[PDB]
Amino acid sequence: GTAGKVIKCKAAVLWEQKQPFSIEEIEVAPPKTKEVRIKILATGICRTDDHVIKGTMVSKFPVIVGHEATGIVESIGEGVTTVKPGDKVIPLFLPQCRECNACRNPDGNLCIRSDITGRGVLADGTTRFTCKGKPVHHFLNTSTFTEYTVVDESSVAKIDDAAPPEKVCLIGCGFSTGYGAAVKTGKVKPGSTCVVFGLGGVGLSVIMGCKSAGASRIIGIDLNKDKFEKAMAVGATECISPKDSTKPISEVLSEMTGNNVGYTFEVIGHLETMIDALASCHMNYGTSVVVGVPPSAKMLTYDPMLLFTGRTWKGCVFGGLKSRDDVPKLVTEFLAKKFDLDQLITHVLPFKKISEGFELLNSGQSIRTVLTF
Amino acid sequence: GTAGKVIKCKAAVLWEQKQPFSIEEIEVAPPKTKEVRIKILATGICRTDDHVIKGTMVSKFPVIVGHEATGIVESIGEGVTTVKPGDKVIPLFLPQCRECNACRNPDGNLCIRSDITGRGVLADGTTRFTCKGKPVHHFLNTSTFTEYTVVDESSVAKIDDAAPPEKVCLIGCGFSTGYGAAVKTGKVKPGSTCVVFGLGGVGLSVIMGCKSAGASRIIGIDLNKDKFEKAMAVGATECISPKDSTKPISEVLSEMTGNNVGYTFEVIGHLETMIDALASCHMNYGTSVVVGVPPSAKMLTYDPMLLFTGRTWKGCVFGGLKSRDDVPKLVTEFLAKKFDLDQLITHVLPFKKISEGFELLNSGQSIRTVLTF
Amino acid sequence: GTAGKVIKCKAAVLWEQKQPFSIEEIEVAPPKTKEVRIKILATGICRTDDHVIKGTMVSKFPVIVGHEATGIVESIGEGVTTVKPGDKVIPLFLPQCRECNACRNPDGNLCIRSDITGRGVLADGTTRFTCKGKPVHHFLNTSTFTEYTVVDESSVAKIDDAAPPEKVCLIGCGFSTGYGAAVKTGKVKPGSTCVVFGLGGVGLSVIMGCKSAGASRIIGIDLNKDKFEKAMAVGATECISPKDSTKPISEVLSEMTGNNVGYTFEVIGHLETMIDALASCHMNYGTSVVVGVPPSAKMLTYDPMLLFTGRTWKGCVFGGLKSRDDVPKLVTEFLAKKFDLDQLITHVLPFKKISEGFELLNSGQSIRTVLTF
Amino acid sequence: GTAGKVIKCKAAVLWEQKQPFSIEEIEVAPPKTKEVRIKILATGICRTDDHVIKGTMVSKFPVIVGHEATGIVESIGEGVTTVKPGDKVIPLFLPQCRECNACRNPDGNLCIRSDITGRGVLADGTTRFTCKGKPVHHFLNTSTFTEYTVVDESSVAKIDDAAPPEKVCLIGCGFSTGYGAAVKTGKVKPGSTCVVFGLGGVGLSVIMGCKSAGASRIIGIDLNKDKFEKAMAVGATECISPKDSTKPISEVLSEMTGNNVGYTFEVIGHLETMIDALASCHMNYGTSVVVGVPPSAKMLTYDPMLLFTGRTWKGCVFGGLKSRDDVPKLVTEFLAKKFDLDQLITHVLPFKKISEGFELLNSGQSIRTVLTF
Ligand SMILES: NC(=O)c1ccc[n+]([C@@H]2O[C@H](COP(=O)([O-])OP(=O)(O)OC[C@H]3O[C@@H](n4cnc5c(N)ncnc54)[C@H](O)[C@@H]3O)[C@@H](O)[C@H]2O)c1
Ligand SMILES: NC(=O)c1ccc[n+]([C@@H]2O[C@H](COP(=O)([O-])OP(=O)(O)OC[C@H]3O[C@@H](n4cnc5c(N)ncnc54)[C@H](O)[C@@H]3O)[C@@H](O)[C@H]2O)c1
Ligand SMILES: NC(=O)c1ccc[n+]([C@@H]2O[C@H](COP(=O)([O-])OP(=O)(O)OC[C@H]3O[C@@H](n4cnc5c(N)ncnc54)[C@H](O)[C@@H]3O)[C@@H](O)[C@H]2O)c1
Ligand SMILES: NC(=O)c1ccc[n+]([C@@H]2O[C@H](COP(=O)([O-])OP(=O)(O)OC[C@H]3O[C@@H](n4cnc5c(N)ncnc54)[C@H](O)[C@@H]3O)[C@@H](O)[C@H]2O)c1
Ligand SMILES: C[As](C)(=O)[O-]
Ligand SMILES: C[As](C)(=O)[O-]
Ligand SMILES: C[As](C)(=O)[O-]
Ligand SMILES: C[As](C)(=O)[O-]
Ligand SMILES: C[As](C)(=O)[O-]
Ligand SMILES: [Zn+2]
Ligand SMILES: [Zn+2]
Ligand SMILES: [Zn+2]
Ligand SMILES: [Zn+2]
Ligand SMILES: [Zn+2]
Ligand SMILES: [Zn+2]
Ligand SMILES: [Zn+2]
Ligand SMILES: [Zn+2]
Ligand SMILES: [Zn+2]
Ligand SMILES: [Zn+2]
Ligand SMILES: [Zn+2]
Ligand SMILES: [Zn+2]
Ligand SMILES: [Zn+2]
Ligand SMILES: [Zn+2]
Ligand SMILES: [Zn+2]
Ligand SMILES: [Zn+2]
Ligand SMILES: [Zn+2]
Ligand SMILES: [Zn+2]
Ligand SMILES: [Zn+2]
Repeated sequence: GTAGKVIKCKAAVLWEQKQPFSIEEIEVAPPKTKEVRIKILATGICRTDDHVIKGTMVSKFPVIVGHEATGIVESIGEGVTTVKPGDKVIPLFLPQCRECNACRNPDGNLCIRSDITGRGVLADGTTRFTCKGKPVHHFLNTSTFTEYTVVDESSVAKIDDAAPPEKVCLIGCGFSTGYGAAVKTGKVKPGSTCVVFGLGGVGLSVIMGCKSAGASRIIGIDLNKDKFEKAMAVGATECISPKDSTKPISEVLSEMTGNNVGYTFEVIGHLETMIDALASCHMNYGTSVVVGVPPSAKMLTYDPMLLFTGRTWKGCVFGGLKSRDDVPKLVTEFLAKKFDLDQLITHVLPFKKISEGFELLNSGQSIRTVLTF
Repeated sequence: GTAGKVIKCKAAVLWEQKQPFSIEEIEVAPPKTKEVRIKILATGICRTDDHVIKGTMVSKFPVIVGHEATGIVESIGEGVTTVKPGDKVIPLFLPQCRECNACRNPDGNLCIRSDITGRGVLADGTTRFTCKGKPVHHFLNTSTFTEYTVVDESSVAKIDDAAPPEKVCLIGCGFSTGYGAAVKTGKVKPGSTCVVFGLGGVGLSVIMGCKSAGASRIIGIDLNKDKFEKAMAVGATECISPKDSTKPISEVLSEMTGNNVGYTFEVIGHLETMIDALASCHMNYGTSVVVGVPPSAKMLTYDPMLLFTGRTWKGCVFGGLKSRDDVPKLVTEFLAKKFDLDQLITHVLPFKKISEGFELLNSGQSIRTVLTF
Repeated sequence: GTAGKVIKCKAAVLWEQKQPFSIEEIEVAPPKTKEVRIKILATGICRTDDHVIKGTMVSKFPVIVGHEATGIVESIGEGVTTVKPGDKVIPLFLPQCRECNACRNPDGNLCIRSDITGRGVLADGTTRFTCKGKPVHHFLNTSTFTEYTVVDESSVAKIDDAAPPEKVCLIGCGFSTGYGAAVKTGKVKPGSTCVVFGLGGVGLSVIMGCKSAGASRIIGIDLNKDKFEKAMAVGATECISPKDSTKPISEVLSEMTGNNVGYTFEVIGHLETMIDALASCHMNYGTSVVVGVPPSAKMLTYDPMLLFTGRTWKGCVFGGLKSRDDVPKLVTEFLAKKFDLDQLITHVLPFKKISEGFELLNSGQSIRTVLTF
Repeated sequence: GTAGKVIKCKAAVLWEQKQPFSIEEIEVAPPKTKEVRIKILATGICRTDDHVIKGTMVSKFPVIVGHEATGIVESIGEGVTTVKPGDKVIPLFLPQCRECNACRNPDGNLCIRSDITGRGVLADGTTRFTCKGKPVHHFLNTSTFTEYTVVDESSVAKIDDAAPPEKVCLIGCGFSTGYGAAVKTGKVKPGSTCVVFGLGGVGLSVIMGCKSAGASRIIGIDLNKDKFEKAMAVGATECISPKDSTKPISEVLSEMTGNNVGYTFEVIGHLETMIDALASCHMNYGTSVVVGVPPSAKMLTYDPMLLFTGRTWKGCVFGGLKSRDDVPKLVTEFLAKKFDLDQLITHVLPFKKISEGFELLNSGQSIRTVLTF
């Protein structure tokens, strides 16, 4: 059996910054106390993983990226009580220890164990991956571009057995982030007028969230007009582009709504568009939510008056969800046909084609690409 | 009688920026349509007024400042229905026309008639003051450093007749802003921890707000340790100065609280402290309210990452109050003994002694100085 | 695009009388010769619309009511020449073909195309709505509680582009009616004494008309004493309720004015108040204008002596205004700030909250609720 | 002389209703303060006088009716200043005290002193006639079927000495009623189309009034076709009878005029025809003037929708004339040859033949019958 043993399996390893993937043969250490070794069934390609490759996301090397996936528990560590071998699960980059301040607080979800600094190691401070002697790091409490991974129990979400791995894997990041961004972070209201910068997989998910929140007008923004057809079909009552006019996108949006934009979402990852989305919500009651991760070590410079007048500016992590709580529920909600993830998955390919996946994403020819094992 | 006629009286004029007050004899034209001419009984000296003098706040010159006051209606203009002569009123710098989007919005308050650009005129675009054959500008729909002033009806609140004008005048800016900032803009929850950057008149008011909201810890921060005694008398659990330690204030606060700073309030007017306040609240579930008025034409550069983690950053105008509905309620609550304003008034001087009032404000030797007529 | 195509949208339908609204998916056929398809931006809730529900206003079922609205022309049918796609417009329940007698007569305004018999169809006799494969009838040449509607060109007024939809929609009925009822129909002369029975949306507008005309005393009447505050503000000099005294309201009015009630307006819709309003004007030189709609199939029995003595009794449709001529002019006058429409609008809600709009009217809590799309 | 002495003379008296006159010897008391005793030269027989006999008009018994006449002032009471003995006058059944609201109001004419209640007394509340000991009552402030009568100075119009008393007496009721009904109450416009219900003495005068107003069409209506030739002679353009067709008269008239009946006058006295007259004027811009006196204590039931659509419905007392100002002018205009009264007088008989006059009226063999002394 594999339990207790070291599992030799393949994994898409990254040896250094700005280098292509390399599918090595690696060895996954068995789960120590309160850890869980998971066999990955399908993992999607989130734009964040690409950040590490680009170097806009802090990370130690070598590292096995990937964090959006579904899998089965191959073996539980000592002291594990939330899952047993055979259970279907979803690895949580955003954990839920249920013990820290942010966890004990209904309005907080950024668990203390959240890898926000590029630690690239588990709770005890070590790695569980080896490749050619040298140890390979973790990515955001997960690492899913591997046949097997080992995560802390606090980052394991037991989900329903009948859940399609290649679909619900979007609940591990992309979908839950955009949806929760509207529903739980900005808390969009019925009849509201929202704006969505960036029509990628998370962008399209925010639109879905707003629409499910009763927003009557949802304007989608993107440079890539090819994304519009998807946007309009997701819930966008309209879609425009910064380049369609020479006047500030803020002014345009104002004029379009007669100065009544109650919500704006930045779902790209640019600082320039963070100022844009802020400037675009109403100067006194408008709320601007930042979903896109800003590039590492970049300082923002804007006009504070835009905030003084009353605007609310907040950031978002995993759509404001409390991972271990909300994730299994969101899976149940999918099974009950409540939301369609299929609209998001533009490509389903075998793990080996990972390089193609990062070619597609980077060309705008795809929303979500699910790598299957 | 004086109704219908031009009134000749004394007003503290500011002929140009970076110049002292000049108490001239000016002419106050009678109230046109839906305008109200008020006899000023008591007016407080607010830091925002000093900004006009210092030159860090936009204004046309000459101009009559003052915007925190209690008065009596001398005469109403044609069409006025909410007040009649002899009525006790508080002129409002933040109007409430009850008809615009912000006014109609239950989460708004920055009425479209607000003089947010330093126009220095009333709704019809004209001034009611003249001195030496020259038209003197109005200040934020009010101008109270004058025996009489004329405001629009949307900028007048009828208050209880029994209200001590030399106390409830703070309800026209200082107290309402601070107290509102905590109870309304911030929505401080009971049992939480708050940090107030700035212990002047507004700062101390925010403490009263947090205290009214049930917060278990309210930490005051000021470089002037002479402010601490007062801060403690009005509810602060403890006070400290940034100069007390070399490590970042945000680190000190986090440590002092076990990483649990629920809310912070910038009640000073420095971009640097705005960022310190932002950073000092819990990265994921913390809220930071910008009460202080940023100096004219200065951009703010801060680390975006501070936001992304989930922090909520929001502006604050007049405590988030809908002026015409809330000011009378605060007066009613003052008369209901729900809070004391005496703790905020450290000096009560004749109007002619305004320059001494400004000296004490600047020298840190006074919270609120109230000028009487 | 949508031109020449069947639009699919949502509309609040009434399947039978004495039933709640049921927002359904409906199809709206493209405009035929001389018709115009309009996208609705905002629409008011008029008491007449509620009559259909109550069964006291004739209509064929199912039907889409709503008539007080502002919109933008989605497209124009063959032969149209007064509006073009993009034009902002107010749909007119009161046509103005300009050919018929009432149209050619400077004192007339009820065009032959006016729907006074519950025809619920367009000029060619057919419908443009379908729901579940079945025709749905129009209402008063308009039908605005739908995202899209088609009207005959005779029933559209091209208004100024800067006109705020959620405000100028009141010019499609409520305001123009009660305003003109005083200025145009009753031709209230300066110095007179007017009396308004009913202080709702239309009743308040009547008062503005009387005030505008020059009446010296405008007396408002309403069983709902909560409506007094606004009547007073709008122009009333005093208000009273039928209940305040046991003596017939006419006696009360005679005694208050010393038998000098020049004009009376019935802005309710009860036969009893129609008579009450009649008996209330001076028996020999008094004029009584009926603005309220009398319930269908109800005969009015009165004392002919009230009339014989010299009293003038006259009906009033849309305040006696000629639709396509006067609507564009009232919009322009609004933009010139001649009359205040926002005083009438107490609630702005999103279209989906229609039931709430009616319940508010029916509970006596609103004047006008504007539903926005 | 007779001045100051009780005058014994004859008069036609009704001892009770539904009883023919009885020429008796009566005593006419001298004129008290501000009264005038008049010698009746000529008096006309108006249908209203017959209402008293039939019982459909309210009056006390016994009584001396008649109210249409010309006479000469025998003696004036104390304080009289408008007329002197020998002066030719016309007694006014409709007074003009010049001090009540109606009298002072330019649009009023029903003076406060009018006997609208059936009192049959003078201003001071007493009678002046006596017969067989018992006092007989006055009628409509006049009483003219007597050789002598006493009216109040307010009910006395001094006319031109050169006026044919047997012709100008029509200016005491009939002519003035119908003529003014068109020109003053109805304000008939040039080129309009009028319809006159009732081709009797008052109707023919309305027709003369419509003809002077410049009407284009004047359609007369009567059950008695023998009345047509005269109607055509005074100005009618055509005449018809309700029985000429089975379809409602309103439809007939509409078809005849192409739905353009601007004015309708009811000069008969039936509630049914008052309604028929209403429904016969254009539903929106039509005006219906009620001239015929409705039978006492009879309620009128109609369809309020006839009024609602815009019809103006109004009463008429003495064709809208302010008796003391207008009667003298009508006489002067008569002597200016403006109109011809001869056409209205079909018979001139001596006072003793009163019964014949009433026989001819009730049989349709006479228009106006004048009784001479
Ligand atoms: N906060 C989190 O919890 C969280 C979770 C998931 C993803 N993310 C972050 O969200 C962002 C996007 O997520 P994604 O997976 O949907 O990426 P994505 O690439 O699919 O979306 C990028 C979209 O933005 C559009 N875009 C790029 N530049 C633009 C510009 N200048 N103006 C308008 N549109 C522009 C692109 O055309 C594309 O449609 C990334 O920063 C990712 O790291 C954050
Ligand atoms: N939002 C608004 O509606 C509104 C309303 C009223 C006042 N204000 C603004 O609020 C701010 C305060 O008003 P105030 O009347 O209470 O002024 P104040 O002069 O009484 O208070 C300033 C306080 O901050 C302290 N301070 C100054 N620099 C500091 C620093 N670097 N670190 C810590 N403490 C420092 C001062 O010692 C003083 O105690 C000003 O910006 C004023 O313009 C805004
Ligand atoms: N003539 C038309 O062209 C035209 C146009 C618009 C509306 N209307 C009709 O006008 C009438 C009122 O319109 P609205 O929109 O202003 O409705 P509304 O409901 O807002 O106003 C009705 C008002 O009358 C008051 N009222 C009701 N019963 C009363 C009574 N028994 N005695 C005294 N006051 C009483 C109500 O409390 C309310 O204040 C309705 O009949 C409507 O159908 C007619
Ligand atoms: N308003 C006043 O100031 C005033 C003044 C004078 C007369 N009146 C009233 O005017 C009315 C007419 O007076 P008149 O003196 O001319 O009397 P009248 O008898 O001469 O005229 C009555 C006419 O109506 C016709 N008529 C009756 N029933 C008919 C019907 N159903 N349809 C059509 N025609 C019919 C008769 O044939 C006759 O031609 C009476 O009611 C009288 O009391 C009122
Ligand atoms: C079937 As049915 C009552 O709508 O005619
Ligand atoms: C007129 As039906 C659709 O109710 O039968
Ligand atoms: C035609 As039916 C009375 O069923 O609505
Ligand atoms: C004759 As017509 C068209 O005005 O009814
Ligand atoms: C006598 As004629 C006016 O009908 O021609
Ligand atoms: Zn991701
Ligand atoms: Zn935790
Ligand atoms: Zn980009
Ligand atoms: Zn201030
Ligand atoms: Zn406002
Ligand atoms: Zn100036
Ligand atoms: Zn400072
Ligand atoms: Zn001191
Ligand atoms: Zn039916
Ligand atoms: Zn209406
Ligand atoms: Zn039908
Ligand atoms: Zn027409
Ligand atoms: Zn009612
Ligand atoms: Zn207004
Ligand atoms: Zn008569
Ligand atoms: Zn009089
Ligand atoms: Zn008697
Ligand atoms: Zn008859
Ligand atoms: Zn005979």
